[PDB]
Formats: sequence, C-alpha cells, structure tokens
Amino acid sequence: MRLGWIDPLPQVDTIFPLGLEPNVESIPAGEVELDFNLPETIAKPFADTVTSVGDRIQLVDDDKENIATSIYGLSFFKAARQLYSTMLDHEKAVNQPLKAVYYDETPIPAHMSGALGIIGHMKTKVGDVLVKDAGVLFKRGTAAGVTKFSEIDNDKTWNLDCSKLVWADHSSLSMIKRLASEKISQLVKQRYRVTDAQGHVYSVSMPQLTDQALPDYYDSIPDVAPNSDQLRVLTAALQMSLAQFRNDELPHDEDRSDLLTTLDLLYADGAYEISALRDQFELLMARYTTDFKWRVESIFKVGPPPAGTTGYGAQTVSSTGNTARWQFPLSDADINIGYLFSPSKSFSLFPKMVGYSKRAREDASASFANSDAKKFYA
Amino acid sequence: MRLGWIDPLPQVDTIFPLGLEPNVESIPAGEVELDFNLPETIAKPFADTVTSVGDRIQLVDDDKENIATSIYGLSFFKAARQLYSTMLDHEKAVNQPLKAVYYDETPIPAHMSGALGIIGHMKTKVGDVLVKDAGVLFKRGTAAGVTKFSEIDNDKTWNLDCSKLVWADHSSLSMIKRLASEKISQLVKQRYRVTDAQGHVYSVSMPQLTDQALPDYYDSIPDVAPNSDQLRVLTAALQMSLAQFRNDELPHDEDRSDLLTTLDLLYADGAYEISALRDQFELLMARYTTDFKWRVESIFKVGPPPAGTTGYGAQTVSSTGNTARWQFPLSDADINIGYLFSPSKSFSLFPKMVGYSKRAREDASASFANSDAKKFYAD
Amino acid sequence: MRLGWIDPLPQVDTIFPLGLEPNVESIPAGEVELDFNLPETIAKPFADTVTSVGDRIQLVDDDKENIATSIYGLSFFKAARQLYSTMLDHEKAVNQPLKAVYYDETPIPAHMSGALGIIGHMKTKVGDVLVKDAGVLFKRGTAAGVTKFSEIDNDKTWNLDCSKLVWADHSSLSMIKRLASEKISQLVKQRYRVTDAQGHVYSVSMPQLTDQALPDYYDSIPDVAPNSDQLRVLTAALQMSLAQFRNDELPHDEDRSDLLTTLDLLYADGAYEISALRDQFELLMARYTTDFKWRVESIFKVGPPPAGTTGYGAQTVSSTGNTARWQFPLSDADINIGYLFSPSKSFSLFPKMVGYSKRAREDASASFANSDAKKFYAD
Amino acid sequence: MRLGWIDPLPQVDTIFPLGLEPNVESIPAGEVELDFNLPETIAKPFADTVTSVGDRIQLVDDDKENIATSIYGLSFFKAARQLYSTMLDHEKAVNQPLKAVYYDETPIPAHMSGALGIIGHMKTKVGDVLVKDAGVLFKRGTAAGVTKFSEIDNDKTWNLDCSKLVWADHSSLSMIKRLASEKISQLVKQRYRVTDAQGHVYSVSMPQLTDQALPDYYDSIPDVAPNSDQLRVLTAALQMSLAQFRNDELPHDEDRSDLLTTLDLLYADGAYEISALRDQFELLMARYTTDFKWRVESIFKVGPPPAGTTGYGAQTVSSTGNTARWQFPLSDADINIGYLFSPSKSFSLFPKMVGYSKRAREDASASFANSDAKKFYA
Repeated sequence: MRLGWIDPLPQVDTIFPLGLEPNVESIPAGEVELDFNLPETIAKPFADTVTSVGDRIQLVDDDKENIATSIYGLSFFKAARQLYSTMLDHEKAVNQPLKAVYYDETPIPAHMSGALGIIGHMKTKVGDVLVKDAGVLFKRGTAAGVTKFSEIDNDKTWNLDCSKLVWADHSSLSMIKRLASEKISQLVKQRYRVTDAQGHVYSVSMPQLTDQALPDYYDSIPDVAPNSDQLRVLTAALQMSLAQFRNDELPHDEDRSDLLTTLDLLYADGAYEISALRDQFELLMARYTTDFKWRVESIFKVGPPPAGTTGYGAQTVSSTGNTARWQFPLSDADINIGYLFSPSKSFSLFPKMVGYSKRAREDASASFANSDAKKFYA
Repeated sequence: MRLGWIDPLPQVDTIFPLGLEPNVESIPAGEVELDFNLPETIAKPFADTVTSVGDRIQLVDDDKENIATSIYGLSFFKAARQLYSTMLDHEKAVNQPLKAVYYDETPIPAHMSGALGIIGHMKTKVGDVLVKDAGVLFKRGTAAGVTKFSEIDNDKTWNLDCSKLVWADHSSLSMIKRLASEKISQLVKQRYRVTDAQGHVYSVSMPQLTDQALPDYYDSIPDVAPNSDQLRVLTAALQMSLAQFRNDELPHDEDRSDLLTTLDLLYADGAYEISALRDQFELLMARYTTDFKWRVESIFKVGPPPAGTTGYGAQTVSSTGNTARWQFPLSDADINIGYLFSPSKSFSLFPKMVGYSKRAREDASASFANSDAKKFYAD
Repeated sequence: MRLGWIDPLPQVDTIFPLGLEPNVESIPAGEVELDFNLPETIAKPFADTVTSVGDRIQLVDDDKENIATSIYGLSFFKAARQLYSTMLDHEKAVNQPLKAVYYDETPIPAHMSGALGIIGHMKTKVGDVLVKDAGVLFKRGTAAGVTKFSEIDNDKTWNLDCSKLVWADHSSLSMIKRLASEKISQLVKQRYRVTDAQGHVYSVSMPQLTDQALPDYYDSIPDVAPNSDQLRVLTAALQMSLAQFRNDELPHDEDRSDLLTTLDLLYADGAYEISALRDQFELLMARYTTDFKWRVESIFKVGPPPAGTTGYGAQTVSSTGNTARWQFPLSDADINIGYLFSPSKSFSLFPKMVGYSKRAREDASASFANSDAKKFYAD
Repeated sequence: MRLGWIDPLPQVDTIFPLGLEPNVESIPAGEVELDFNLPETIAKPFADTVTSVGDRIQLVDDDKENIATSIYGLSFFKAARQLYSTMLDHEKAVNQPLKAVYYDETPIPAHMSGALGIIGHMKTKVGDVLVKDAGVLFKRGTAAGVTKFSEIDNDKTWNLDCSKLVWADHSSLSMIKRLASEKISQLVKQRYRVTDAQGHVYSVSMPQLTDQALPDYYDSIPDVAPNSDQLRVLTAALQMSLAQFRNDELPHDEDRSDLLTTLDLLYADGAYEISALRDQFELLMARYTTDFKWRVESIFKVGPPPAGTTGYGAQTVSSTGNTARWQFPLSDADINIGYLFSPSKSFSLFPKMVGYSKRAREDASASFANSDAKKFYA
C-alpha cells in the first residue's frame, strides 16, 4: 500500500478510468549528509573502556593506546564496508579497487557493529534517500582507517586530515563543482564602494552567477571586488573537465592549489592514492590479525561487521547535550541510536510523483459534472 | 501509530530507558498555496453543462447565462465557506465579519460540492499543513463571488480583479511584505555596468538585502540601478507598519499606489471593503434564492455545500496536458480529482521534531558500550 | 503519576487538544553535597562498641584497636562501593581502575550496612539528584580506607588528609575550577583604600569577574589588591587545561603548589595515585580477611555491604544539637537516620520542564474564548 | 500523608523514639511573581471577538471600542478581587479600604472568570507559596482597571503606567528596598580607572555593600565611580523609614524624585491615591451597570467572578511561541491554562523543615550500633 500520511478523499465518484497510476520521478527522492566523524563517535565508548579497564589487566602505555587506536581504525574500516554494501550498482563498480575493504569480515564489539548498521542508502515509501557523496565518503572513511592505524607506528606517511581528501574521480568532481557554486553565491553577497566622477561613492556587489556563461562570468570579475581571486578560481572550477582537474590545467589558467585551498580540500595522491590505500589496508589487516586481534577480542564480546542493504532512519538525527532533533517520523530505536551518535549534518526529502491520463481534463471534467444533470422526464 | 514512511531499526534495549519522546518543535508542519481560480476551474463544467439541461424547463438563452453565472459565483461563495470551515481558530475569529458566507447553506450540484470539499487546511500524520494566506484568500474568494453575481446586471460597482485584492489587515500586510522580499531579490539579480574614473566596463549589480538595516538599505540604493524606484518602494514596504499602510504614509515618503502597482495588487477599499462585501453578499444571496434557486435545482441534482474540517491530498496536485504531478503519496481519488482541477501552486512539507533525554549522551553511550562487556569488568 | 505536590486545576477541555507534554529540559534535576566524614560518623558507634563485645573472644587491648581501626577503614571502602554502585554509567566507566572496591563483598555489621545504604545518586519523581563530585568523592573515600588501614602498622606511606586530595582527571579539574570561581568572588569582596593624586581615601575593591576575558582579567589585577597573589593563581586555574594541570604549567607562569595551597587541596600523586591505591587496597583487604574478619564476625552480627542503585532522602538531612533539618518531605526512617549522621553539606532541587504545543497561542486562546460564544456568532 | 517525591528508606530499625516529627520552618516556603499583564493577556481573546463580531451586530466605532475597553477593565477589577480573596489575614486588613473591589460580583465571560481563578497564594505539600508583593499588585491591578475605564471618556485624570505605581504603605516599601539592593549589587559590577602617581592607571569598582553600615557606605561613594549619584540615592533608600519615604525627607538628604526615577517607579498620589480610587471605582461600577453591562452580557455567556481561597500551579508557567516552561510537576489543565496566558515572571520553591529530638545523637547512635553486638553465650 501507499504511504498513509494523510486522509484519503471520500471517493468522489464518476471520472472514467483515466489510468493515473503513480510513478516516481525524483531519483533520488532525498539525501542525507552523514557526519564524517560518525565512525569515531561510535568507537569512542569502546576505545574508552580500553583505556579504563586497561590498567587492571596488564594492558598499559603504548599497548593500551594501540588497542584503543585499533578500535577507531576498525570503526572506520567497518563503516566503509557497510556503506559500500549499500551503494548503487555503478557506485560499487567505480570503487571496484577498494572492494577488499568490503570483503574483510574482522569481528568488532557486537554493539559497535550494530550501530554501524545504520549507515547507508535507504529504500523508503517515497523513493530512494541517498547518502550524499557516498563515493567520496567511502574513500575518506577508508583513508581514515589507514591513517588512524598509522598512529600505532607513528609512521607519518599517512598523515593528513582525511575529512578534506578528494580524489580525481567523478564522485569527487561533482562535489568540488557543487562546493564551488556554494562559495560563489556566498562571496557575491559582499559589497564594495565604487567612487565615480559621476555620482560620488556607490555601493555594489559582484553580480550573481545567474544566466551568464561561465567564460564571460570569469572575465567580468573586477580585481576590486572582495575575494576577486577566489571567484576566478571557483568559476574556472565550474568549467573544469575531470581530465583538467587531474592535470592541474584548469581553464583560464588557474591553479588547483588555490581551488583546493579555497575550498579547504586536499588532493589525495601519492600515499592517499586509491591503489596505495588498497595495499596498505591489506597489510594493516594482516598486522591487526596477529598483533592486536587477541586483545581486542578478549576485552569485548565481538560480532561480525555489518554489511546490510539499507541504512536507517537514525542517520537522520542530530544531537546536542540532551536533545535530539529529526524531521520525519522515526521509530524509537532509530531516534535513540540517533541521539547517541548524532549521525547527520543535513537531511532532505523532496519526492516527486507523476501520472499519465488517457483523456485530457476538459472532457474528463465535462463528464464528472454531467452526472448531476436531471433526466427529462415525461 | 507513527508514519510508516521507512523501515524501523531492529535493536537491543540497553538504551531504551532514555525518555526521548517526539515533540513538535516548529509549527506548522507544511504549507500549500492554492491556485486562486480553483473555484472557477470546478464551476466551469457545470456552468457550461447548463446549455444542455437548461432545456428541461425551457430556459431562454439569456436566463441560461444568468443561471450559469450564478453557478460560478456560487462556487466561489461555497469554496470560501469550506476554507473558512477549516481555518485555525484565530482566523475564523478575525474573519468574523463575513461569517455569513460560512453560515449560508445554499445547495449546489452534488459533484460540484464533492470537488469543493477538497479545499482548506489539512491535518496529517506529520502535522498541520496550512493554506498559504488563507485569510486573504477567504476574502478574495468572497469578493469574486460578489463580482460574478454582479454580472447578472451590468452593475459595474464590483468590477475588479479580485485575484489582486489586499486589505488593511495583518493577514494581507504579512503577505505584502513577503511578496516584497521576494520581489527585491528578484530585481537584485540584474546587472548594470557603471564606468568609473577607474577601469572601463564594470558589469555590476545592486547589493542583496543581506545584513543591512532596512533604513540603511534604502539610502544605499544607486539612483542608477535598474528598477531603482521599485527597490525603494519595496524596501519601504518591508518597514511600513499596518497603521502606515492604511494612511498611505510609507516610511521613506513613498506612495502606496506604487507599492501596489509594483507587486501588481489592488487596494481593496470602498466597494470591496469588508462590511460592504457583507451587505452585498446578503443581497445577492437573497436574489439568488428568489430568481435562480428553483431553476438551478430543477436542472441539477443538488447537495449540501462542503463545510468539513480538513482539506485533502488532491490540493497538492498539478496538471498540464495529460500528466499530473504531486509529491507525497496520494490515494487514487486524490490523484484523479487533483488531476481534473490542478488546484495547487506550490506545496512544502517541513516537519521539525525535537526530543529530550533524561541521560547525558556520554552516559547513555557508556551503557551502550557496556553491553559487550565481559565478566572481568562488568557490574 | 505526577508529583501530587499541589492541588490540580479543575477545567473545561476546549483547550485540552494541544499536545503540551512534559519534557526534561535540563539535566540533572538536583544535586546533593555529602559530608566527607559520613563514613566515619557511621563507623564510630561500632568501632567504639568494640571495647564491650571484644571480650566475647577476649581481645587484648591492642587487638581491640586494630579491629576498630578496621571498622573505620572498612566503612570507607563499603561506602565507596555503594556510591560507585549508584553512579551514572560514564562515572562507573572512568572509575573502572578501582572497581575492585565495588566488587569486594566483605561483610560488615548489619546496621552499619543499613546506614551506609543511604548514600549515592537518587532517582526521584522530579529527576535525578546527583552526589556532587561523586567521582572525586569515590576516590577520596577509597584513599581514606587505605589510610585508616595503614594505621594498623605505623606505615606512614599513606598519611595524608584524604579529604583534600585531587587527581589529574576531569572530575577533579572540574571541581578545581569551580572552587576557583567561588574563591575569587569571595576575595573580591575586600576593600583597600588607594589614595590618588585625586582626592584622599578611596575605599575601593577589586573588580568582579563579570564579563572580562580570562587572560585580561589576569593582567588587570592590581599588585596592591588584598590577596592579589591568590587572584592571580585562581584566575590562571580557570584557564589551565587538564593537560597543563598535570605538568605544572599553569598559564600565567603560575605554580600548582600555590593553586592547591590556596584552595587547601593536596595533589594526589605518588602513593595516593590510582593504580597504587588499587594494589594497596587489594593487599589490605587480603590482610583483613586473614587477621580480622574472623574476629569482627565473632563479635558482631554482620551482613552484606550496601550496593543498591539509589540513595535516599536521609542524605538531605543536617543535624546540630537536638534539631534536625531538611527541605523536601522525608519519611520517618529518612529523618531519623538522617539525624543520627547529619550526612549533607548542601542540597538543591532545580527541575526544569518544557513542553510544545501543536497550536499557536493565538489560536488556542481564540478557542478558549469561543467557549463563551453565543449562537449568533458560534460555528 | 507527606509528599511522595522520593523513595522511603527501607526502615532501618532500632533507634528509640527520638520524637522527630516534621515542622515547617520556612514561612513562606516559596514565591511566585505574576506578570503584571496577566489580566490583560486573559481579556485579550474576548475583547477581540468584541471587535470582530461587533460589525455584524450594530456595535460600531466608539461603542465597539468601549465595550472592548470594559472587558479589559473588568478583567483587572476581577483579577484584583481574586487576589484579595486569597490574601493572608493581615494583607486583607491593610487593604481594608479597597474591599469594595473584592465584594463586587459583576459577571464576566464565563471562561474569562475561570482563567482568573488561577490567581492567588497557594497552599502546597511543602508549605505556602505566595504571590510576591500581593499588596502592591492588588493596588496596581485596581488602579489599572480605573485607568482602563478612563479611556472610555478620554478622561486623562487617570493617565499613568500602573505597572510602576507604588504607594506609601509597607508592602510597597519592602519592594522599594529590595529593588534598591538589586540595583546596587548591579551597578557595583561596573569598573573605572584610577590613574595614580604611585602605579599608573588602575582598574577598580565600587565595593559591594557587604558588612559595612549603610551610613558609611553612603559617604564612601566616590563621585568618580560610575553611577555615583544613583548609588547614593538607593543606599539612602535602604535607610528610609516609611514616614521618611512618605514625606520626601530621605536620609542623607536625597530626593524621592530620583529614588523613584532611578527604579523607574511612580508615586501613587493625588488621583491614584487609595481613597480616590475607591470612589472612582464605585462610579465606574455604577456606570458600567447601566451603560455597558447589557452589551457585554449579550455577546458572551457570562458567569460569576472568581473569589477562591487558593491560586494554582498554572501561575508557574511561562510561554513563548509554542513552548511552555515550568519547574515542578503540574497537572494538565495547569500546564494548559499556563501556556495560554504565561502568568509568571519568576517562581521559587525553597522549603525548610525542622525536627526536635529527645536525645542527643551520640547515645542515639551508640544504641543503633549496639544492636549488632553478639550475646556472650555459654
């Protein structure tokens, strides 16, 4: 049955079979932007007990700290697994290389596993609600685990803020492009005075990038306008081709260095390059098995990592102090797990349905109405 | 009981004793803007059909028109009744003067009634979704019926475009100011190239009403800027009080005739002034009862005018060609009726819930984690 | 089910369909500060009574003392167990290192147990009322038992005033900073007359830490001001991070030895350092089991150590002379026990509820008024 | 029975009959500060319908407006009645003169009457919770009604902000004195630099009025200190005698004019003088009976004015937008009426109980303990 959100019209009769069946037009019908730190927020409680209980057992110093570190790292690695598991067909295709992350079934504290299960795209009564930028996130979540594990050995090869990383694939590109538009319509709100011979000092702002073509918009940018340089870069970025972005040959000869530094991003290359992560992951996993698995599993009741098909309402909650906040009706456990880990940054539902009709409205109505005509009697 | 919009999470209750109960943080939950002509879109089929059935009692061509004209006006009046019937208690209150429109129960064609029954505020499993500017609409809907009826005799006293009327009350003022803000930001999108002692062509544009003080924003408007006049009026309107709106004393010595002529509205006064509308309504109704009721009821199967407490999903449907579009899941009845009369201009659902826990997150988290605790450190 | 604290209002339900449900807006609902010596106040009667019953098994004078001394220490350890048993999950968590104190079930005199059973956080029909600085208390209570037991042999390793100990954790730091603020505003009440080039005697005083920035407040401290030094240390403490507190790197190059010597606290380190306390506890307990348990249990009727989940009203009672004082209604048991051991230093109940309506006040009001409506204008 | 707020101790036995029965020590055990406008907030809805419905009936212009005005005026007059009805014995004594306000039983819209019923002192399971400054409020509420009614004739004899009025009785005095202390510890928080030969510019504030005697505190006030003059006045006020205040002969020769203007108060005299209000009330009432009673009663279903013995929990609620806020558990109707009229400015509960014992604690405890002694057997 359909969503019983509102009451159904008391079957206003007549109307021949127009054939208006429902069809989703909005693909996706909604998005959720998960908080990059969700996996950290989740591991926290466990990693913590590893520090408190540690001393009573003979787990101390460097060791106590590595065991705790592992939990954060596995938390990221396992959260990646989940997300990938719920990705669209092509999304999995594109991330083919890191599929080893998805396959690994290293156990984790049971409830930590349960919590990670809320992550992922959702099938819902109004359409598909997706995890915005899954591709980027899946890769960031992975880099994060490799990075966290690196702390064990202080190995600074993997030493970057993984939240900022962006690769040279399409998933990252769209994000770059979006974040660009964001900035422009953000900077353009600024004012600057133009003291002219004809009429003293004015007060105007950089024109909003409405219907004007990207090229022209670029030129039409006055060095005097606040953040002139940035507008240039970002506009240029709106023009880039995945290839251009990948080779620092940004249109209007701008620098990727600036584009990225403007959007406070980082270019994943060298160590954080897809391939490199794959290998490093495999090592970290083989290392974890021998060296830390036994402790971790002797401290907690562990269970298999999640690897479901859908995420859950919980991904829609936000927390602060003792209050939770959501938009559409959630179950109780959804609201609870939601309040514990405050998984979302933003959430948008925006369904759109469509129906087709055999006949046009005029005749359809003319008939609807005609039912009230009285029969000429005698 | 909660909207089964998505699949629920299967979980262990260590957490469960928290207290997080859902509370409606913001009111209302949604909003629907109705197409002003909805009453006409519905009346139309019936009005037209009169050319046929009018013969059952041999109506002359002239009379057939008046009967039809009545069905249009009648539609408006009954649609108003419905809307008013669903209004929040404050709105029913302020609109007390025209309550006769709500009280009157003149029968209308049966199906004509059914269709009208879809309009008005609607309570949903997500909260209340209101008809945008219901108060203004209710009066416009009323004025429209008074005008349609004023066609039976070429009486030009009531001869305006009711779809533009605004009165001297808060419901209207509030809408005025909103249309002002929208209009502004629409104009601030234009570009005029001011050539200075500096450089040459400077394709620039007027600042956006971001964080300025209304008074200041007014001053800082470059006489040169495209549609610089409008920006002045409109900015002024955003300031004007209800009081000033009546007396044409728009802050920066601006004319209301401009404010209205800009937003394309008419100042409902004189003839279209509430109390005048009341009397006019009471009369036209009396006339209808003595000159047409019998004819109309001898032609069509009539029924009681809608006057329920909720609107329906149908109000959220839009039609164009042979396609119909909505947003949230609707029943078939709603889709069909909705398709026939394409009743909505816009529709937004923006529910906001909030809950409080009796436990700090740090503690609740602690417990959640202690679930996987082993004997050597569990309680 | 709600606290029948006051008589309910008798009313007509036109209003009732609003949704205003009570939600706990702020946590916790109350707070109780316990007198540190509560364990001693309770042990005392039993310890003393040993001079009598000790004869049942002919204990030499020396042994009688050790037995008594044990009853004091034992009291502390068991009071800690209780408090810990009632702590919020986060506190039980962070205090994991000393959980052996909670685990141990050494029997104590029956009534001695009952009395101790009153301590700890308490859930009430108003919310949770917490034991102020429970975390710090739990460790101090623990250190105290370790110290009392260290008297059996003149072992001076543990010979401090546990009632002043503070550790390098948040629970302590948080308390430190609070005692700092209080101390400041206590000093800022003094008056020193600075004679200027202007006028003569200017009975003045140091500014109150109202809206200044901590750094600035520090600078602006007049070398002349009474207890000007303390104000410096204390202001610094209000800044210092947990990190800095460990390493004696107090912001404005201040000494922790002063901060502590000012607030009259001791830095729990070395001997009184958590892990050291654990080992020490485990040992003294083992010793008690082999050298006194039998004697103690041959003298008194013993029972299991308290370890429930809630404290009781008694914790909110204060005694002086033959008068006993409390605030909110207590049972007799609570008043009596409370009177015997005057367990509280302070007690505050500050519940805060919040509710949301699904109706704007203006509408709800409208309805409320429409109740007295007459026919000519009612729906 | 006692308040079942928390769980009772599991009867820890022994303890001879110490005789510790409970006794309230705090009289009052709590206070509520009602919002001066409560009666206006209440009449609003009714006065409003008098304006909307007015036109359909032949009620218009001056008339429509007077009927509406009446409702506000009666609202104040009836709210005064209620409050007086619940005042302590002496409180009624002191306001003896305005007892006519209490006796008048003019009907009012039924539910408007019901709402006013929440006003007044409360008897509660922890003691007596009083309406702070009832005497002052009762008189203000009365003046307010006389003032509102004056609008009918534009008669500006009664043309003052009644919220500020203070009379020369004790009730008002205590208030003045309290509001003084408030201001001092408020102004004293301010700083001012004292540039000295010995050590450049300092930074100090007016000393808090702690244990110093009022007289000395007065003198010790430097003209340089921010708001020097006010501190003087207010300190002087803390010293006034009801008599001094009544004759403008404030200690340290200060002016009542300033004391009042500092505390943004007004001296009720001349027209707003107790006696004068009494007479005017009587006229307003006789006028209302003839001239407006019939309309008012033909628009609403009316009922007798409230005149109860206690106020109610509702007086404890605060409203804003769609949220209500209270402290201690209230019924549902209490929370509801509370949200509709947001009656309180502040609310404080602060019980204090006392018990006496036949024996001192030492022996009492020595015995409690002695029950665990084992009997020397064979």
